[PDB]
Amino acid sequence: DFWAQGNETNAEAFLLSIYNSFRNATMSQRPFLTYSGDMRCAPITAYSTGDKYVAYLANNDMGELRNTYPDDARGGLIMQWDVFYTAIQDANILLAEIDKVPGMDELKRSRFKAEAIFMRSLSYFFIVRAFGDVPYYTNAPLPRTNMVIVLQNCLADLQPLLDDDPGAEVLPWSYSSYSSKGIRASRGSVIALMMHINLWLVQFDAQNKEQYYRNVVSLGEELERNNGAYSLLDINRSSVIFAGGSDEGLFEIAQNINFNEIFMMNAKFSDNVSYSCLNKSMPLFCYSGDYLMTLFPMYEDDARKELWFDEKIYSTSVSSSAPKEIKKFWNIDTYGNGTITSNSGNQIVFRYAGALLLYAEALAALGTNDTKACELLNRVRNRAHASEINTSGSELMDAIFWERCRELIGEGHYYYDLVRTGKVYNRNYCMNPMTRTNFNVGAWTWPIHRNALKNNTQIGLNLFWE
Ligand SMILES: [Cl-]
Repeated sequence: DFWAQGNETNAEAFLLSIYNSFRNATMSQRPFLTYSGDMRCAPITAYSTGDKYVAYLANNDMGELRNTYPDDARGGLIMQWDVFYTAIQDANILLAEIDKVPGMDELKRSRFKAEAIFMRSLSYFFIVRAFGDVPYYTNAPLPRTNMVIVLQNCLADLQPLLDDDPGAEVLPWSYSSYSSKGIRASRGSVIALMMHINLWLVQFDAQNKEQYYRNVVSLGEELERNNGAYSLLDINRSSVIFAGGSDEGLFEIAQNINFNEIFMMNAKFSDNVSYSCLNKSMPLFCYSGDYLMTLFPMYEDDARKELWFDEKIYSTSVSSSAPKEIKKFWNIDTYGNGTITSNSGNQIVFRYAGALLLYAEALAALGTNDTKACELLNRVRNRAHASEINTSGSELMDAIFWERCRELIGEGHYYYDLVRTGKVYNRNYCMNPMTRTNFNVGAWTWPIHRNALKNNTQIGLNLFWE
């Protein structure tokens, strides 16, 4: 009925409910993205020890996180994949039913299908990164499917979106409407996701890593056919990047304060690392000054130092009396009854600087063109007014890893980059590492909440936490 007697407008509303569910899973009903991607194994300390989840995340004490916060948005909810599966199941429905909509525009029909496939793939990717093996279905009780299979099947679903649409008509490179720009899947969204999926396959299906890296290079070459749709904004216009809808964004989760589409405060990295614009005496947490002295060396130029951090960047104080904040994302606004957020912007899931660094990373790992890898890296270095890098081999691979840590701080990549590179168990790259043995038995995953077992009797838990 909804479909067979529907129309483009109702099909689009249904598609937008898929985006809504993904937003709920990541930002609006759970602080999933920032807990799982920024905070976990990060060298961070709470200003108030009563905020126990900060240390638990820092220390990978995920079992104590689940005992202290069993059901709520500081732990247990994040351990539930239910909201991502709402997105997945609605994508499955749209794909099964949309051909029934009488006489709608066929370009729009093809676009909505492409967007639904993208969002399904993005949801599966996000839950694989958090949970490991996950139940896999595309039919509108199943066991957990091998994460390598899930990732490979996602890649297979996404590839045709590029190959069948050589003109970027069904998914354009970018949208000119503010109602779509950054927040509806584009060709660039698809490319970035595929690069991430390949790089996860490098870690977890390593026997085929040469092919996955080659895939990322291929994807980079395609990204660079965007003909000026994407660009790196000036570093002094950083707030324009993080507001959302900029020419640097590749995929973003929409926030719209005026329309009551508001992320949880605790879900927004910015709101956890700011105080002066929020009428608070200190933020939720801060980064080690030693870490930031490593990350942003004091004797080398880098405009991110001045523009993204306050003057206490290197402070080793974790004192209430001497707080420090990160100002990278500031786009301050108020809503409801006087509630202030430091970041009214979209959450930037993938952006062009990140994708250029992934392209560089893959090239450097293949060892086939270190000069081009440097060129890519240096586009990001030059935008930050940091020194150009001219190196090769292991030094180049390290440079690109550390550059992603500098460039993407607070955007939900830190922990996940550590996992997919194996650096999460290496003290040379992570201040709060886990052990390699613990990694090998699944200590990089989140616990799976018992609610997942009610919903599906064929599900085994993540046993490191059991
Ligand atoms: Cl990225």
